[PDB]
Amino acid sequence: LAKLLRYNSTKSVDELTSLTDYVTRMPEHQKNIYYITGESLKAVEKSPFLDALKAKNFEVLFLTDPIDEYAFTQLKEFEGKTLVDITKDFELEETDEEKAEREKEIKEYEPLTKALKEILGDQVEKVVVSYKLLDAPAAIRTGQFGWSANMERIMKAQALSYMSSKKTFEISPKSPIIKELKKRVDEGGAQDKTVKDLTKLLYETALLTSGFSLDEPTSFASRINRLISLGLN
Amino acid sequence: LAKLLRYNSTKSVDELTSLTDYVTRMPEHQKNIYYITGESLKAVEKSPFLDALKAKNFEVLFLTDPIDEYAFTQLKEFEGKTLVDITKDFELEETDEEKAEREKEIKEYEPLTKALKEILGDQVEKVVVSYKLLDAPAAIRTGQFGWSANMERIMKAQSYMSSKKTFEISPKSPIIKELKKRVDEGGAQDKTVKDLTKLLYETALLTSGFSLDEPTSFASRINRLISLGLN
Repeated sequence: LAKLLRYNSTKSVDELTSLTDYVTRMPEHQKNIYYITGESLKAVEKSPFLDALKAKNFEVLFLTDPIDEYAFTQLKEFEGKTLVDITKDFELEETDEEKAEREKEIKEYEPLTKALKEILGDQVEKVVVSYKLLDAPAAIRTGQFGWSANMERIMKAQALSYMSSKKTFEISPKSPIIKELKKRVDEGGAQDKTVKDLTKLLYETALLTSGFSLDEPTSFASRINRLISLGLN
Repeated sequence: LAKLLRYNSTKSVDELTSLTDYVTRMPEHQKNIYYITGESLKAVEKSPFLDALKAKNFEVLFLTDPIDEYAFTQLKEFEGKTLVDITKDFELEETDEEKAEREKEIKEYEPLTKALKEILGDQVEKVVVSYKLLDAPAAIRTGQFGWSANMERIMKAQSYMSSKKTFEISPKSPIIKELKKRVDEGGAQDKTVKDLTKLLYETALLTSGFSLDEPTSFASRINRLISLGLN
């Protein structure tokens, strides 16, 4: 059942592997089994959620078939807890030193997160600075109660109504785009029009990057065209 | 999450009700929250799985939308466990009274259940006599930990290893009672037996939301039967 042998992984592309094989390759200090859910191999392969995991030498399983997606949610553990990393996880508290050094950096960034919460409005449950996010300015994490992008995808054809999920807008503090927005926001930029349009544009990019799709793409498109037209005089 | 108010039920047709409403209507001796999934309200309304629950004064929620079905399987509990009864459930420890009266009967049906397993072959994981089934000769129960019949349908539209289906027979049906006689009279591979159980199993499939393997086999089986009423 769990020796099924039917998934690719960050530590095993081309050749298939089972869950029970994954567990042997786990380093001693890996507490969890990490996987990702998506439509296709090509989609998840380049997800910005992997980068934080790869940096810690942790393996991530690839589940393209929705049957596998449910299976893990009913099981929940093997010896360590299985979990989607599209949803909210806490990586092995990479040293207690950082967990203090962060609270400092997180503090001066809530004015930004506050402003972004206003600009984004109801479309997200939270706006948060995330350190699980590298090589990307922003991404969107499903809440620990909700819909993986892949699930939302399959249920969308058979619904819209009965709501959706509380999505969380993560921003990476090591990204130049976010670093600039903190400057503009900390210098009375919160309600400038160029800022607002771009964070909105930024947010929609995070959606596509994170597997979701846009509501009314024309609004987004016109945001794009506006921006590529800035360089035209 | 659970107060949404978006379901009909055996104790509430016409008017919509929430999970928290259900939980207050439960008698003190109900341990579980019972619901059922199906294509449409009209379809599930007459499911043969409901009869056993109503006879025990248990309310059953109606989940026709797969979104709602997904939610309950992710929720998994409220205080008592939510559960599909299309899948395999264990009825609230019926009583120490029955746990003996049945064990006798299951034995006297071991010739049939064994025989029926042979005619059906790999299509089912088990064949078992069931008392959760009244006013029907046979039905097909998805195994637990798995995908409800309705769910499998939606994901195919959007080897295969589907699910472990179980073929339940009611020892309380005349049709089943006859098969016990014939099988206890050297009937296991009698031809009338084989055709009838297969006829039942395919019906059990359709009644339970699944679709047929080789619909022609069923059809000619059907007409074969209706052609007996002219000779």
